[PDB]
Amino acid sequence: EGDAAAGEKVSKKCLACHTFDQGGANKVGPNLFGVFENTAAHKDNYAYSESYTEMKAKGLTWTEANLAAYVKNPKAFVLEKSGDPKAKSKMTFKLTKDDEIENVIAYLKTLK
Ligand code: HEC
Repeated sequence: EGDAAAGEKVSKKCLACHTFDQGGANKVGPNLFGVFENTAAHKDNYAYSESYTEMKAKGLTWTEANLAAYVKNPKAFVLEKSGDPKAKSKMTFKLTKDDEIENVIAYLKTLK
């Protein structure tokens, strides 16, 4: 699903916090090149909330279905999938429109 050319437009919503180029800086959140199909807590130089280290332990990977649930409500996601009731997420920003979600994902699949 998903027009990755509409997804690149949508992604402009993420750019205050994230960069998308390979080797790019960790501005507020981690750089997201390579995120697709990679583990949770994928960037070794970023200090993630413990909750993302615990999805990583459980072997969660960023599939199209897990990105879709996550970007809709990051905080509910990391509670659910970590199984840690005191789970925190520094993200918080949500996408609420389904077309937007599917399009953003289609563009994250182009970045490795
Ligand atoms: C716009 C639609 C986006 C998208 C596609 C992503 N975010 Fe963020 N994000 C932020 C923070 C501070 C983090 C780390 C959270 C913490 O450790 O508690 C993240 C993390 C991500 C991920 C997970 C990457 C991983 O390696 O597990 C993903 C897939 C992701 N984001 C996608 C901060 C921000 C924002 C700051 C206000 C904004 C806006 C976004 N993120 C927007 C998006």
